[PDB]
Formats: sequence, C-alpha cells, structure tokens
Amino acid sequence: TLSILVAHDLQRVIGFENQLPWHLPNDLKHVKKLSTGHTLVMGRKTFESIGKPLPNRRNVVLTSDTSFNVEGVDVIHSIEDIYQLPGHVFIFGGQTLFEEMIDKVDDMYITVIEGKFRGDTFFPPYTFEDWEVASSVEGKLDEKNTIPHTFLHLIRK
Ligand SMILES: NC(=O)c1ccc[n+]([C@@H]2O[C@H](COP(=O)([O-])OP(=O)(O)OC[C@H]3O[C@@H](n4cnc5c(N)ncnc54)[C@H](OP(=O)(O)O)[C@@H]3O)[C@@H](O)[C@H]2O)c1
Ligand SMILES: Cc1cc2nc(-c3nccs3)n(-c3cc4nc(N)nc(N)c4cc3Cl)c2cc1C
Repeated sequence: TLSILVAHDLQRVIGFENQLPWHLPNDLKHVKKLSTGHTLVMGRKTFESIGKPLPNRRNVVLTSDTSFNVEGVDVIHSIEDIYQLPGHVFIFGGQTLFEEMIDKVDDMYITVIEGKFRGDTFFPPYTFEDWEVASSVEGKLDEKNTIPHTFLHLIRK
C-alpha cells in the first residue's frame, strides 16, 4: 500500500517557514500510531524540519544531494525509487512530495485542521468526486489540543 499522510487547514495550508503552522499534539500522536512499524518517505526539507528520523519506522529521505548519508535514514534520489520500497509506504511530505505523489497513491490519511492559518506551502487541490470517505472522525479537544480537527481516511475511487 502507498498512502499519503497530511495535516492541512481549511485552505489546504500545510506549512510556514519550514514548520507546522499549528500546535496539535493529537495530530503527532495520530501519525505516530498510523505509521508505527511502517515506512515514511519525505522530502529533504521536511527531514531537516524534524531534524532526526522518527524511531520505530523506516525513514526514507528523497533528495538530489549525493552527499546525503544520515544515520538511521535511508536515502533515495528518484520518485521511481519509492515504488521499490516494501510494505506499507506513507508519503510524509512536504508540498513538493505531495504534488508529485497525489495522483499515484492508493489512499490518504488527512488531518483536516478546521482553521485558517498563514501558510507558505500547500497540499494540492483534490475533489471528493475522486475519493471515497472510508472514515471521518472528529478529533477530541482538550487543554493540549484546542484547534478543531477531523481525521479523514480517503480511498481513491
Ligand atoms: N502539514 C503537514 O502534513 C506537513 C508534512 C510535512 C511537511 N510539511 C511542511 O511542508 C513544507 C516543506 O515542503 P517543501 O515542498 O518546501 O519541501 P519538501 O517536499 O519537504 O522537500 C523538498 C526537497 O525534496 C527533494 N525532492 C523532492 N522531489 C524530488 C525528486 N523528484 N528528486 C530528488 N529530490 C526531490 C529536494 O531536495 P534537495 O533540494 O535536497 O534535492 C527538494 O528540495 C514545510 O513548511 C513543512 O513544515 C507539512
Ligand atoms: C514527534 C513528531 C514531530 C513532528 N514534526 C512534524 C513536522 N511537520 C512539518 C514540519 S515539522 N511532524 C509531522 C506531522 C505530520 N502530520 C500529518 N498529519 N501528516 C504528515 N505527513 C506529517 C509529517 C510530519 Cl514531519 C511530526 C510528527 C511527529 C510524530
């Protein structure tokens, strides 16, 4: 299976200045739970944003940099390389990766952040005519998680 994981706001903002525009611990937990024991593929900028590979899954970084060789990270230099990775593969960001892969993935696990943030990077437009709503679950709000959010699982029709 090849899936996208993304958190985007009401206007499909995904990032600002190489970080998330929002603080939402529950999204991080969501992503951790879904990808445990699986594979994440991310662009070079996203990797540098997190700074270190996420433990307990295979971290794959897509970059043109042939000098890239980081401990705990596997490197690829082509989109085509993604299709050679075994198991459940998650496209992990950022904008460039999402743009390159949205037409290729089986499904998408989206955290819709139900707000309007300042962004400099976006998830590409998509239509529910192309995607079946496998599930839609409202996120619980509390002291640590104060922005309304919805977890969508979309499967390509
Ligand atoms: N809300 C979310 O779900 C989420 C998730 C992840 C990231 N983000 C946000 O997304 C933003 C980053 O997105 P971005 O588009 O600027 O960067 P990005 O997609 O993370 O990384 C872009 C880099 O990936 C490499 N790359 C992409 N396609 C390639 C290809 N076909 N062949 C070789 N290398 C390739 C290049 O690295 P080189 O220049 O080294 O060659 C490119 O500069 C940040 O704001 C971040 O916070 C949001
Ligand atoms: C501990 C932790 C730290 C994180 N930092 C980040 C950053 N994202 C952008 C810049 S830095 N994330 C992320 C959260 C994500 N959430 C969803 N829904 N989908 C994605 N593709 C995500 C990707 C990342 Cl890197 C993180 C996810 C976790 C679990």
